[PDB]
Amino acid sequence: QTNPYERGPAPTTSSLEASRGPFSYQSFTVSRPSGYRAGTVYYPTNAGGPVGAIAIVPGFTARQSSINWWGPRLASHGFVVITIDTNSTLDQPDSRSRQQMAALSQVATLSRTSSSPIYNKVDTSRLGVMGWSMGGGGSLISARNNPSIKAAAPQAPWSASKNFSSLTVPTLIIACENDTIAPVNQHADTFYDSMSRNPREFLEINNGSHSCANSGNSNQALLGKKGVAWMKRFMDNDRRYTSFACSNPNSYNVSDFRVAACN
Repeated sequence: QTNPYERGPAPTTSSLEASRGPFSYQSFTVSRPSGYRAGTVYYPTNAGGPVGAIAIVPGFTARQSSINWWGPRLASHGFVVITIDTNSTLDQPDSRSRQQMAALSQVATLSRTSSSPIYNKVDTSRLGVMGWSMGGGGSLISARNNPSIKAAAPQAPWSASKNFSSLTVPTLIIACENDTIAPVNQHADTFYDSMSRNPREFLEINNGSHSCANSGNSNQALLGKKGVAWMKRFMDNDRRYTSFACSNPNSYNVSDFRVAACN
């Protein structure tokens, strides 16, 4: 069979490194956020069918601005994205996971609400999780707790829980070589090395500080290509993105690349 989740034309290096995919996007603020503080929903106006939904959580003391470049980037390729603010900026990773799932729950209900810009735009069975630092650990925790999640792509993850051996959710860990907040060999390395049952990839930005994948970063061409490709391959089962998702980028801006069980 045709894969009914395929959206957009065949990807290219340049179409993926571009700021924007083939779809127009708009956004709205969530009026009455349920179980988190605030949310901006990015969506394609014209994806040619329902698309999956991704919730993205900031790090400790941070807000939507740290992680919201992902909103337009992913929405323009055919995803509905919610970037959230947490109940408290001091929330820890387990709390962030709960709020991440709550945000996905509300994206889903809004997609079933006739009032909403995203009415009928979402396949609420196809969800992804992303986030920075403690929001990244929350994404791992979400994936651990809920194996039906299709994909995880946290960045510079921080988590006091170290054991993700149970993960079957395809996970791309974005890491920052010189991270002094969520040091790679105490966080990202440990998380990755615990995994064995899931498609997975480790993409570490050369000399990256803790904020190496945040809004305004100097590696959007590479990071955006990889994040979109991962979400396409695993959220849409879209085999046109296997090579993009699974390949070594062979970039000098990558200090360490690892991959396993990726086709």
